[PDB]
Amino acid sequence: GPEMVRGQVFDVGPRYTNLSYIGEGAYGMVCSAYDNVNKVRVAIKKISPFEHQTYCQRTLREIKILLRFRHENIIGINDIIRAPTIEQMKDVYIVQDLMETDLYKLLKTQHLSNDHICYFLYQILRGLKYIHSANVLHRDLKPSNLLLNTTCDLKICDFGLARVADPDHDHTGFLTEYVATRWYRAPEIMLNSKGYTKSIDIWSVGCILAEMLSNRPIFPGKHYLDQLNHILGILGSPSQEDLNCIINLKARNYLLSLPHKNKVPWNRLFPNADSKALDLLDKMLTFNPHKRIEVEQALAHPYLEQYYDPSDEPIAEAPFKFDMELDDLPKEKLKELIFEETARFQPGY
Ligand SMILES: Nc1ncnc2c1ncn2[C@@H]1O[C@H](COP(=O)(O)OP(=O)(O)CP(=O)(O)O)[C@@H](O)[C@H]1O
Ligand SMILES: [Mg+2]
Ligand SMILES: [Mg+2]
Repeated sequence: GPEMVRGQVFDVGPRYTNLSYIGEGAYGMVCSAYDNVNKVRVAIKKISPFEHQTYCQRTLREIKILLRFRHENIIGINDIIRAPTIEQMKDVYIVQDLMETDLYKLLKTQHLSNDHICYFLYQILRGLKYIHSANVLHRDLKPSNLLLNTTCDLKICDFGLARVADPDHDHTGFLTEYVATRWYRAPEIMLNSKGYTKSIDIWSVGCILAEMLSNRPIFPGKHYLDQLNHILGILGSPSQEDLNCIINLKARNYLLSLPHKNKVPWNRLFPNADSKALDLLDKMLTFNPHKRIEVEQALAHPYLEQYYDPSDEPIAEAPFKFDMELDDLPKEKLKELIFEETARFQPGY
C-alpha cells in the first residue's frame, strides 16, 4: 500500500518515495521525500482541513497566496497532490523545495555571528517587503517559520495564518483575533484585537532579531495577559501620547490600571550586540504601531547597508485586492474552491 510516516498515510506515490518525518502541526504533517521524476529531494506538507471551517479557510488562503508569490525568500509550491474527485479528497499534499533546517532548530545548537544575524535579517525583510507589497499580512512570523540551507539562503514559510488586507478599505473591526504565536505577538493584538495592521509582522521580526542576538525569546509569556506584562516589563509603561492613540476605551483603561514600569535599556539586555542592530531593534519593537518602522525603512537602516539595494528587491507584480478576501463561506464551498484551485496540477487540466 501507500507509504506511512508515524501512523499517517502519505498517498503520494509513485512519483514521491523515501518519506521521512520533518515536522507537524494542528492539522498537518511535513515530510522530506525523493522526487523520482525530477531526481531531487522535496518537502511534502500533508494538510487535512475538511472537518473544520476555519482550517478550510486558512488552507485556501495558504494555497492561493503561495501559488501567486514568486520570490527567492518565500517558499514556493512545486506541485499539489490530491484525489481526482472531491468526494474522495480527504487530504491535500503540497510539494515544495526541501530546506535543511529552520531558525528555531539552528538557535538550539548555535550562537550566531553578527555577520549571520545581519544576513538573515536582510533576507527576512526582503521577503517581507514582497509580502507587504502584495497587501498580505503573514501574522505568524517566528523562528520555526523561517527555513535555512547551508549556503545561508533563507525562506519564509507557513502561510497558514496569512491573509489579504486591501488598504483601499478600513479593516478595523473585521480582523481575526488571537493571531501569531504568543511570544511574537505585538501589543496591539491584545489591545486592538480586531483592528491591527501589517505592522504586526515588523514586531515579530523584532522579536526574531532579539532571539538571534541572545538565543532566547525576548518576551516569553505564559498566557494572553502575561505576554503584555512581559512586553511592558522591557519597554516600560507607554507614554500618554501612545495611550491616547489606543482607540478601544476598555484596553486603554486596562493599561491605566497597571503599575508603573521603567524602560530597560537595550544595551543592558544585549551588552555585546552591534549598536546598529540595537537601534533597529528599538524601532521594530516600538509600542505605538503608527511610530513603528516599516519594512522599506527597515531595509534602508544602516545595519543592513552592505546588502540594501532596491534594484534587487522585487515587489509584487499583481497585489491581492478586496474581492478575494470574501472567504467566510461554509466548509463545503471552501472545499470546492480548494478543489478548483489545485486543479492546475492534475493530469486532466
Ligand atoms: N519546505 C520545507 N523544508 C524543510 N522543512 C520544512 C519545510 N516546510 C516546513 N518545514 C518544517 O516543518 C515544520 C512545520 O511546517 P509548517 O509550519 O508549514 O506546518 P504547520 O503549519 O502545520 C505547523 P503550525 O500550523 O503550528 O505553524 C516547520 O517548522 C519546519 O521545521
Ligand atoms: Mg509553523
Ligand atoms: Mg502553520
